[PDB]
Amino acid sequence: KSEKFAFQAEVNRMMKLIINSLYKNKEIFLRELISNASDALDKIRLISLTDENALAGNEELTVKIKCDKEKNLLHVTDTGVGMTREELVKNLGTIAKSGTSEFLNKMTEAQEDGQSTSELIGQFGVGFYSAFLVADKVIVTSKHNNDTQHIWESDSNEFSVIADPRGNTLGRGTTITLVLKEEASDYLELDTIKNLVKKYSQFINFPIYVWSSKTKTVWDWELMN
Ligand SMILES: C[C@@H]1C[C@H]2O[C@@H]2CCCCC(=O)CC2C(Cl)C(=O)CC(=O)C2C(=O)O1
Repeated sequence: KSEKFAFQAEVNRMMKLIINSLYKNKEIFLRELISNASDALDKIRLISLTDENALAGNEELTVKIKCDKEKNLLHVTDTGVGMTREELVKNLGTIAKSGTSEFLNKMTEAQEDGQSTSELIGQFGVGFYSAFLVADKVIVTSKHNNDTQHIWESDSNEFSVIADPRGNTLGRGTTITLVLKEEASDYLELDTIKNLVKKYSQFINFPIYVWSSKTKTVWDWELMN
């Protein structure tokens, strides 16, 4: 069932521009993933204004982050609109929106003339690729109301998508799972993550939680705002 895809040339070029723009500020990948989560939540929220049963799959509007130090994984899960199988392929593997092309041109000129680029990344919502600054593999699990749950996975050299054999476990939404590089093990530390989530979530309009422990050890979702 697993279908293999090559990234579109432009996406390969875009990944490299992003990586180089944020190379000395890797922590920004988290800000971009939170921003993506927020936007996805805003979208399902707007859809609920016109579709009564829009939230049926998962009545919560949240962003939940968990570290799995013992598995070397960082998970960022939102209960936003999600993506159908076709949207996974299109959004992650091609220059989907008319605007991505715009970002690509603007990014190239800005990078050429020394103008700041981190803002452009956030403006066009193409920050996902910055996850490759800290991860050897990025996995995206998503569930949209119009489709079944699928998994997209990539080490940046190609990507594949398969129907999730685990069924509908998200309800609705998306999980970004990062298999962290050795040099990035710091992001597996709850304290580093909380501090970062807190620094990048005060502006978000949705509640953001991190699976944290107290220690007898108490494990639960801690609100960062
Ligand atoms: C297509 C929808 C909704 C859309 O408004 C957002 C903004 C940016 C999206 C960028 C993407 O490429 C897909 C998603 C990524 Cl990468 C995430 O980290 C979280 C997420 O929830 C995504 C999504 O489901 O996005």
